Amino acid sequence: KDPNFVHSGHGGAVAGKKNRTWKNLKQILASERALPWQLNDPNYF
DNA sequence: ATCAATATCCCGAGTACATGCACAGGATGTATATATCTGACACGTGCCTGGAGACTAGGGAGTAATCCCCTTGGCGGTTAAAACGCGGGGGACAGCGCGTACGTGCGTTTAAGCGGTGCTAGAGCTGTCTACGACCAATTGAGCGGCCTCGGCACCGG
Repeated sequence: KDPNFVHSGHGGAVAGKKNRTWKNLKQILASERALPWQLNDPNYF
């Protein structure tokens, strides 16, 4: 009745006390900024 | 130096809502054991508070003259009090509903720990240099003086 019954978490807050859904968008962009983007490389910034 | 007219207190009776006690229970006070650092105790230290001396003089203690504010007494005008009647709004009972407190679930946010390092503090002697003492020349103001003009009374004229 469902595609899968063995669905696994992708970094939720079941263990810790962080946000249950996912990281905040500001945090997502802050983490993505750490990538060694090239000088002419496109990004979300 | 008393008697009427009120007002108040005392006592008795019908009455009722709030005090005081028992019940079920639940959640906070208690007993036991562990970790640990805050504060008692000792030590030296050196800042500074307490004691006395002598000299200067600003300030206080004592006296005398006196004009002024304080206080008592007296009187006129009136603003409030006491009590009457008139009039309105405070006061005593039922129906809604929207606020306030629990209950439940979530995540953002401060505490804690550990290096890192400019950063506020203290004594250093630093040097300027405003600001406290002393002297001196500006205006402001009141207490006086000189002189002139006006007005009332005594003397002579008709």
